[PDB]
Amino acid sequence: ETFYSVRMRASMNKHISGGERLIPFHEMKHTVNALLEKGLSHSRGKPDFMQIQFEEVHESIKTIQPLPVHTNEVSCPEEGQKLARLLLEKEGVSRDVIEKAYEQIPEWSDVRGAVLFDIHTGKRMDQTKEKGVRVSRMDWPDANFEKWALHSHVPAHSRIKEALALASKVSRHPAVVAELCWSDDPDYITGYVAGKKMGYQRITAMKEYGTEEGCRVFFIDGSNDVNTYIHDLEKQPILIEWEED
Ligand SMILES: O=C(O)CCCCCC(=O)O
Repeated sequence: ETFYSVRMRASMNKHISGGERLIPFHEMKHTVNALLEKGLSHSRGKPDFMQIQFEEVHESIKTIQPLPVHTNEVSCPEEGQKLARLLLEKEGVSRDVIEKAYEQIPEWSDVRGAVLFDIHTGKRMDQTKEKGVRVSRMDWPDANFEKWALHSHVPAHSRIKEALALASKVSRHPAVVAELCWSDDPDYITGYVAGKKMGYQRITAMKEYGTEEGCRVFFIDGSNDVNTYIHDLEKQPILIEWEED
C-alpha cells in the first residue's frame, strides 16, 4: 500500500526518452525493466546516458478521472496549429499571449521538460532554462486505461495513456489555464491542447513527419510564486481511474 515514484531519463551526448510511474513496491522489477526497455529502443536513437530512480512517496494519493477527450481530424500541421491557437483562446488564453509563446517555442525545442508561461508577464515564468519543469508522480493502471480506450474508441497506446495522465494532472492545478503539446518524436505528429473546459483535445497533425522539434507549455494564471507551482507539479501524487457514466 506504500507507493513509489519511478522515473527514467535517457539522452544522447539531445534528449531521447523519459518515463514517470507511480506504483506499489511489488511491481518494482517489472516497472524498472519496462522503463529500461523503453529507453533503449526509441526512434530518436539509442542513448549513451540513462538514469532510473525510485523513491517512496509520503504524500497521500489522489485518484481522478481523465480529462474528457475529443479528436480533431486535420489535413496538415498548419491547420492543426491554427486550430490549437483557436482552442487556447477558447480556453481563456489571450491571443497576444499565445503569439508571444509561439515566438518562443522554437527556442524551447531543447528544453527537457515543460515550459511555464505566465499570462501576466507574457513571458516564460519558470527559471529551469534547458532543464524544463518535470511533471511527476502520476500514472494510470493499464487495465483501467485499456477499458477507457475501448469505450472511447481511442487506440490503447501507452504514449496516449502517459500524455493524458500528465495532462489530467496538470489541468487540475488551479493556476493552469491550458497546456499545448506535441511530440519531439519524428514519427508521431499528433498533439493536443488541454484545458479545464475543453478537456483533452487531440489534433491529428501538429508538425511534419521527420521533424524533431516538439513542445510542451503550460499557461499559468496564478497568484503564487513559480516555485510553489513547480513543487506542486513535481510532488502531487495522482492516479487516474476512469469510471464510465
Ligand atoms: O493524444 C495523443 O495521441 C498523444 C500525443 C502526445 C505526444 C507526446 C509524445 O509521446 O511525445
